[PDB]
Amino acid sequence: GSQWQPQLQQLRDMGIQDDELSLRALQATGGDIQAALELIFAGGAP
Repeated sequence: GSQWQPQLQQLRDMGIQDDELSLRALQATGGDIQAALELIFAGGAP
């Protein structure tokens, strides 16, 4: 995941406006969306 923007777009596809949120969940995961929704779900880390 480079810049995580394709990943942003992965959520921007679903209608997620929380880019500020997502980018951080992305940084936390390393560049995964499916894992990001879990980081987001927990709100910090598993």
